[PDB]
Amino acid sequence: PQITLWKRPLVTIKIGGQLKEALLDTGADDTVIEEMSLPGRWKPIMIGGIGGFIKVRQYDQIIIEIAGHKAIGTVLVGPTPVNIIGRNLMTQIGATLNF
Amino acid sequence: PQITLWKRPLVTIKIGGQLKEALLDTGADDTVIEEMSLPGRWKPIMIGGIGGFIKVRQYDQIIIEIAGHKAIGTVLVGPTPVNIIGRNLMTQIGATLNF
Ligand SMILES: CCCC[C@H](NC(=O)[C@H](C)NC(=O)[C@H](CCC(=O)O)NC(=O)[C@H](Cc1ccccc1)NC[C@H](CC(C)C)NC(=O)[C@@H](NC(=O)[C@@H](N)CCCNC(N)=[NH2+])C(C)C)C(N)=O
Repeated sequence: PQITLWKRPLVTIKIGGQLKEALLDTGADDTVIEEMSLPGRWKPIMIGGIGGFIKVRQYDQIIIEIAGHKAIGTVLVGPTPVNIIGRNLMTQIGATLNF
Repeated sequence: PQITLWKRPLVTIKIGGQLKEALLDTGADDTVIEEMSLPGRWKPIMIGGIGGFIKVRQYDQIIIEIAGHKAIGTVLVGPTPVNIIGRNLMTQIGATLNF
Protein backbone atom coordinates (compact mmCIF):
# COMPACT_ATOMS: atom_id res chain seq x y z
CA PRO A 1 0.00 0.00 0.00
CA GLN A 2 0.82 3.69 -0.33
CA ILE A 3 0.26 6.11 2.53
CA THR A 4 0.09 9.85 1.94
CA LEU A 5 1.10 12.32 4.62
CA TRP A 6 -1.89 14.66 4.67
CA LYS A 7 -2.70 13.03 7.99
CA ARG A 8 -0.66 11.18 10.57
CA PRO A 9 0.21 7.80 9.06
CA LEU A 10 -1.62 5.64 11.61
CA VAL A 11 -1.94 1.89 11.09
CA THR A 12 -3.30 -1.04 13.08
CA ILE A 13 -0.77 -3.21 14.90
CA LYS A 14 -1.00 -6.45 16.83
CA ILE A 15 1.28 -6.96 19.85
CA GLY A 16 0.96 -8.88 23.10
CA GLY A 17 -2.36 -10.26 21.84
CA GLN A 18 -3.79 -6.75 21.51
CA LEU A 19 -4.78 -4.57 18.57
CA LYS A 20 -3.62 -0.98 18.72
CA GLU A 21 -3.21 2.05 16.47
CA ALA A 22 0.37 3.18 15.93
CA LEU A 23 2.28 5.87 14.05
CA LEU A 24 4.75 5.00 11.28
CA ASP A 25 7.66 7.23 12.22
CA THR A 26 10.66 7.39 9.92
CA GLY A 27 12.31 9.75 12.38
CA ALA A 28 12.21 7.15 15.13
CA ASP A 29 15.16 4.75 15.36
CA ASP A 30 13.22 2.52 17.70
CA THR A 31 9.68 1.30 18.34
CA VAL A 32 7.87 2.63 21.42
CA ILE A 33 4.51 1.35 22.65
CA GLU A 34 2.30 2.87 25.30
CA GLU A 35 2.45 1.25 28.75
CA MET A 36 1.16 -2.32 28.56
CA SER A 37 1.77 -5.46 30.62
CA LEU A 38 4.04 -7.36 28.24
CA PRO A 39 5.33 -10.63 29.70
CA GLY A 40 8.93 -11.65 30.31
CA ARG A 41 12.29 -10.10 30.99
CA TRP A 42 13.30 -6.62 29.91
CA LYS A 43 16.10 -4.04 30.36
CA PRO A 44 15.71 -0.48 31.66
CA ILE A 45 16.72 2.17 29.15
CA MET A 46 16.18 5.82 28.34
CA ILE A 47 15.07 7.24 25.04
CA GLY A 48 15.06 10.83 23.86
CA GLY A 49 12.82 12.95 21.73
CA ILE A 50 12.19 16.60 21.06
CA GLY A 51 11.60 17.67 24.67
CA GLY A 52 13.97 15.33 26.56
CA PHE A 53 14.13 11.75 27.76
CA ILE A 54 11.77 9.14 29.15
CA LYS A 55 12.35 5.80 30.88
CA VAL A 56 11.22 2.67 29.03
CA ARG A 57 11.46 -1.10 29.32
CA GLN A 58 13.37 -2.77 26.49
CA TYR A 59 11.98 -6.09 25.27
CA ASP A 60 13.76 -8.24 22.72
CA GLN A 61 12.35 -10.52 20.07
CA ILE A 62 8.78 -9.26 20.35
CA ILE A 63 6.34 -10.41 17.74
CA ILE A 64 4.41 -7.61 16.14
CA GLU A 65 2.17 -7.34 13.11
CA ILE A 66 2.08 -3.94 11.38
CA ALA A 67 -0.75 -3.27 8.90
CA GLY A 68 -0.98 -6.98 8.27
CA HIS A 69 2.78 -7.52 7.89
CA LYS A 70 4.60 -9.79 10.39
CA ALA A 71 7.69 -8.52 12.14
CA ILE A 72 9.80 -9.37 15.15
CA GLY A 73 12.25 -7.11 16.95
CA THR A 74 13.03 -4.89 19.90
CA VAL A 75 10.10 -3.02 21.35
CA LEU A 76 10.30 -0.35 24.03
CA VAL A 77 7.35 0.08 26.44
CA GLY A 78 6.67 3.16 28.53
CA PRO A 79 4.78 6.41 28.92
CA THR A 80 4.87 7.50 25.30
CA PRO A 81 1.90 9.66 24.21
CA VAL A 82 1.63 7.83 20.89
CA ASN A 83 2.39 4.28 19.87
CA ILE A 84 5.37 4.70 17.51
CA ILE A 85 6.70 2.25 14.92
CA GLY A 86 10.36 3.03 14.16
CA ARG A 87 12.88 2.13 11.48
CA ASN A 88 13.89 -1.01 13.35
CA LEU A 89 10.55 -2.56 12.38
CA MET A 90 9.70 -0.46 9.30
CA THR A 91 12.69 -2.05 7.54
CA GLN A 92 11.26 -5.55 8.21
CA ILE A 93 8.02 -4.74 6.43
CA GLY A 94 9.87 -3.26 3.45
CA ALA A 95 8.69 0.32 3.94
CA THR A 96 10.29 3.13 1.96
CA LEU A 97 9.93 6.86 1.55
CA ASN A 98 9.23 7.94 -2.04
CA PHE A 99 9.20 11.31 -3.75
CA PRO B 1 14.06 8.91 -5.16
CA GLN B 2 13.11 5.83 -3.18
CA ILE B 3 14.70 5.78 0.27
CA THR B 4 15.02 2.71 2.45
CA LEU B 5 15.10 2.90 6.22
CA TRP B 6 18.18 0.84 7.28
CA LYS B 7 19.73 4.21 8.05
CA ARG B 8 18.18 7.48 9.10
CA PRO B 9 16.60 9.26 6.09
CA LEU B 10 18.87 12.25 6.17
CA VAL B 11 18.80 14.76 3.32
CA THR B 12 20.39 18.09 2.49
CA ILE B 13 18.17 21.11 2.85
CA LYS B 14 18.63 24.80 2.00
CA ILE B 15 17.02 27.39 4.27
CA GLY B 16 17.84 31.12 4.43
CA GLY B 17 20.33 30.23 1.65
CA GLN B 18 22.27 28.05 4.07
CA LEU B 19 22.86 24.29 3.63
CA LYS B 20 21.85 21.95 6.44
CA GLU B 21 21.27 18.23 6.98
CA ALA B 22 17.81 17.23 8.17
CA LEU B 23 15.79 14.11 8.95
CA LEU B 24 12.63 13.18 7.05
CA ASP B 25 10.22 12.48 9.88
CA THR B 26 6.80 11.04 9.07
CA GLY B 27 6.04 11.18 12.80
CA ALA B 28 6.39 14.96 12.88
CA ASP B 29 3.42 17.16 12.13
CA ASP B 30 5.74 20.13 11.72
CA THR B 31 9.23 21.10 10.63
CA VAL B 32 11.70 22.03 13.36
CA ILE B 33 15.23 23.36 12.68
CA GLU B 34 18.03 24.08 15.17
CA GLU B 35 18.64 27.65 16.34
CA MET B 36 19.75 29.85 13.46
CA SER B 37 19.38 33.37 12.14
CA LEU B 38 16.51 33.31 9.67
CA PRO B 39 15.12 36.22 7.69
CA GLY B 40 11.40 36.84 8.35
CA ARG B 41 8.84 37.50 11.10
CA TRP B 42 8.22 34.90 13.84
CA LYS B 43 5.90 34.16 16.76
CA PRO B 44 6.71 32.14 19.93
CA ILE B 45 4.91 28.79 20.35
CA MET B 46 5.26 25.44 22.14
CA ILE B 47 5.68 22.05 20.51
CA GLY B 48 5.92 18.64 22.12
CA GLY B 49 7.29 15.19 21.41
CA ILE B 50 8.83 12.39 23.42
CA GLY B 51 10.23 14.00 26.56
CA GLY B 52 7.88 16.90 26.77
CA PHE B 53 7.39 20.40 25.43
CA ILE B 54 9.83 23.05 24.21
CA LYS B 55 9.70 26.67 23.10
CA VAL B 56 10.26 27.47 19.43
CA ARG B 57 9.99 30.36 16.96
CA GLN B 58 7.32 29.88 14.28
CA TYR B 59 8.15 31.36 10.88
CA ASP B 60 5.55 31.13 8.07
CA GLN B 61 5.94 31.13 4.27
CA ILE B 62 9.60 30.18 4.41
CA ILE B 63 11.26 28.99 1.25
CA ILE B 64 13.07 25.71 1.86
CA GLU B 65 14.63 23.18 -0.49
CA ILE B 66 14.54 19.51 0.41
CA ALA B 67 16.83 17.13 -1.44
CA GLY B 68 16.51 19.54 -4.36
CA HIS B 69 12.70 19.73 -4.12
CA LYS B 70 10.94 23.07 -3.42
CA ALA B 71 8.68 23.74 -0.44
CA ILE B 72 7.35 26.98 0.97
CA GLY B 73 5.76 26.77 4.40
CA THR B 74 6.00 26.89 8.17
CA VAL B 75 9.36 26.33 9.82
CA LEU B 76 9.82 26.11 13.58
CA VAL B 77 13.23 27.14 14.92
CA GLY B 78 14.46 26.09 18.36
CA PRO B 79 16.46 23.70 20.52
CA THR B 80 15.60 20.43 18.68
CA PRO B 81 18.10 17.56 19.01
CA VAL B 82 18.23 17.25 15.21
CA ASN B 83 16.84 19.11 12.21
CA ILE B 84 13.48 17.52 11.31
CA ILE B 85 11.36 17.86 8.17
CA GLY B 86 7.73 17.07 9.04
CA ARG B 87 4.55 16.29 7.12
CA ASN B 88 3.72 19.94 6.46
CA LEU B 89 6.60 20.12 3.99
CA MET B 90 6.92 16.47 3.03
CA THR B 91 3.41 16.69 1.58
CA GLN B 92 4.61 19.62 -0.55
CA ILE B 93 7.40 17.56 -2.13
CA GLY B 94 5.05 14.60 -2.80
CA ALA B 95 6.53 12.22 -0.26
CA THR B 96 4.64 9.03 0.55
CA LEU B 97 5.27 5.90 2.61
CA ASN B 98 5.15 2.66 0.62
CA PHE B 99 5.35 -1.02 1.57
C1 LIG C 1 17.36 1.07 22.24
C2 LIG C 1 18.03 2.34 21.75
C3 LIG C 1 17.74 3.52 22.66
C4 LIG C 1 18.73 4.65 22.44
C5 LIG C 1 18.15 6.06 22.45
N1 LIG C 1 17.68 6.49 21.14
C6 LIG C 1 16.90 7.56 21.00
O1 LIG C 1 16.54 8.19 21.99
C7 LIG C 1 16.49 8.00 19.60
C8 LIG C 1 17.54 8.91 18.99
N2 LIG C 1 15.20 8.68 19.58
C9 LIG C 1 14.51 8.93 18.47
O2 LIG C 1 14.86 8.68 17.32
C10 LIG C 1 13.12 9.51 18.72
C11 LIG C 1 12.09 8.40 18.91
C12 LIG C 1 12.29 7.50 20.12
C13 LIG C 1 13.13 6.28 19.78
O3 LIG C 1 13.04 5.84 18.62
O4 LIG C 1 13.93 5.84 20.61
N3 LIG C 1 12.76 10.37 17.58
C14 LIG C 1 12.03 11.46 17.78
O5 LIG C 1 11.58 11.76 18.88
C15 LIG C 1 11.78 12.32 16.54
C16 LIG C 1 12.79 13.47 16.56
C17 LIG C 1 14.22 13.03 16.84
C18 LIG C 1 14.97 12.36 15.90
C19 LIG C 1 16.27 11.97 16.16
C20 LIG C 1 16.85 12.25 17.39
C21 LIG C 1 16.11 12.92 18.35
C22 LIG C 1 14.80 13.30 18.07
N4 LIG C 1 10.41 12.81 16.48
C23 LIG C 1 9.35 12.00 16.52
C24 LIG C 1 8.12 12.52 17.25
C25 LIG C 1 7.00 11.49 17.36
C26 LIG C 1 5.78 12.01 18.14
C27 LIG C 1 4.56 11.14 17.88
C28 LIG C 1 6.10 12.10 19.62
N5 LIG C 1 7.56 13.72 16.60
C29 LIG C 1 7.69 14.88 17.26
O6 LIG C 1 8.28 14.92 18.34
C30 LIG C 1 7.07 16.11 16.63
N6 LIG C 1 5.89 16.55 17.38
C31 LIG C 1 4.68 16.53 16.83
O7 LIG C 1 4.47 16.14 15.67
C32 LIG C 1 3.54 17.00 17.73
N7 LIG C 1 2.69 17.97 17.05
C33 LIG C 1 2.70 15.80 18.19
C34 LIG C 1 2.37 15.83 19.67
C35 LIG C 1 1.74 14.54 20.16
N8 LIG C 1 1.07 14.71 21.45
C36 LIG C 1 1.67 15.12 22.56
N9 LIG C 1 2.96 15.41 22.58
N10 LIG C 1 0.96 15.24 23.68
C37 LIG C 1 8.10 17.26 16.53
C38 LIG C 1 9.42 16.78 15.96
C39 LIG C 1 7.52 18.38 15.68
C40 LIG C 1 19.17 7.03 23.04
N11 LIG C 1 19.34 7.05 24.29
O8 LIG C 1 19.61 7.91 22.28
